[PDB]
Amino acid sequence: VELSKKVTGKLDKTTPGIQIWRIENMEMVPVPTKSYGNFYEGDCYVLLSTRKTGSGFSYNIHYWLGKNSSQDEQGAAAIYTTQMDEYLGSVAVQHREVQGHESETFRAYFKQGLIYKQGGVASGMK
Repeated sequence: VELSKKVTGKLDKTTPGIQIWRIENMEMVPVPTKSYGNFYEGDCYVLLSTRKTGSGFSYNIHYWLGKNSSQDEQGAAAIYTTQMDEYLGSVAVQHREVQGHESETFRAYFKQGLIYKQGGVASGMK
């Protein structure tokens, strides 16, 4: 929870790849490359692509909103993307995505196949 500090304070600064953040349990977590191939569908996943250039790296902070989390959850993943946008150095960008908006855009950053499991991993609700 709160990627900032343990995340926004050290995102991608020298590595070609994209990192996401699982908004499971209605919160957030640093999704590494060992699990960026299957993200629940009914949730939110903040992404952060980083490419190289003739000067530095071009970051891209996206916010996936698998229409399932509560309204605030949509403001939690999108807000985390707004905090890493200025913390990255203003070099990152902002993008919008959803369970029906991350079509070729999300798959675009993922050259393989994206999966979508269930949401609410607390199994303690209804």
